[PDB]
Amino acid sequence: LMQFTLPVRLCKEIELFHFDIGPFENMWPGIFVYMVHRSCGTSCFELEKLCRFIMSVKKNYRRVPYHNWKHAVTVAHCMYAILQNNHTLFTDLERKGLLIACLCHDLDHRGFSNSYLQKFDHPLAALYSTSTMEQHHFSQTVSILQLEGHNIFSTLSSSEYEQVLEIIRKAIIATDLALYFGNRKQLEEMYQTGSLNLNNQSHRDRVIGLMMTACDLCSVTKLWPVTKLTANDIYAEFWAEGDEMKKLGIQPIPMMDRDKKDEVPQGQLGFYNAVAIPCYTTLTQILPPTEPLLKACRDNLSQWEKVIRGEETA
Ligand SMILES: Cn1ncc(C(=O)N2CCOCC2)c1C(=O)Nc1ccn2cc(-c3ccccc3)nc2c1
Ligand SMILES: [Mg+2]
Ligand SMILES: [Zn+2]
Repeated sequence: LMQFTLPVRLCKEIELFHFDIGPFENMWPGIFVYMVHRSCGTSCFELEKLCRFIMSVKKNYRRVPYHNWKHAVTVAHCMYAILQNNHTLFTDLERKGLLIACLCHDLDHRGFSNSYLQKFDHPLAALYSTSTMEQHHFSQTVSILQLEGHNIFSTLSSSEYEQVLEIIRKAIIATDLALYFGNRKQLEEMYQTGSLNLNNQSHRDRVIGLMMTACDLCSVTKLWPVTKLTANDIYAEFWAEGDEMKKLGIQPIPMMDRDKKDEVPQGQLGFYNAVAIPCYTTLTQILPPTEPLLKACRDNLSQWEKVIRGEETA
């Protein structure tokens, strides 16, 4: 066999939840294959088909500040850390499906929200009335899988292929943050009444949904310098969208208005309190070994509070 290896520092640090994949774009495909080989197995995929698939996915991400190829591999790495620290809890098909779902989950993103596509009257909004971009990301995933020499699931039976594509579809749709609020509330009630049952497929779907949110938002779980610099890329996109809202004659929401730049630290505090902390809190309740995501999120909350008090500059 030809086994994938990483340099000593990457081999050690890739196992940490707060790993950053670095600025060398040409190393990310190898980092992804390494993670697939360790979390799934060296026999899960034909290396030639997987490599061809990876390079086609990369080509269908756009040169946008945040929703780019680096984001796809970063979200895949957070899923790798969750799977490796909870290895007894997931099925063979879920391992095969979830790293692929993460790599593909923002395919052909143009850096605009579902709200903007609706207000613009983009053709995608007519095709997909809810979770507009997320239905598009899944459609793009299916298109790539159906290219000649790209069927990475070719050894699966018809029924197994259908199951893994359903795992991928549900996981990608769950990254619509509008759906997260309802999903987390249901999981919180299920955990607190002790009704949560991982033998129940409808419950497994919700747990995978929350895992996808946790991976998608994982910038808030990095070390402070990574968290702060990633926020710059997020706002680059938000403020471009705000500009486009103003061109349509619509007042943008505060987070999309570049003239409100000085309110970002208080905006971050609001986001950590309303979304991030509850997300990682509920995930740690269901999957205790994901504790390091919540610890790092609480640490960054404390950093944004220091910025607000004028002890940190951003
Ligand atoms: C870090 N992080 N990681 C992922 C995401 C995220 O939400 N994504 C989904 C949309 O696609 C990008 C990722 C964020 C984030 O910063 N969210 C937010 C959420 C709400 N806000 C309100 C304000 C704000 C308010 C008033 C004035 C100025 C700013 N600023 C924010 C930032
Ligand atoms: Mg998305
Ligand atoms: Zn994303």
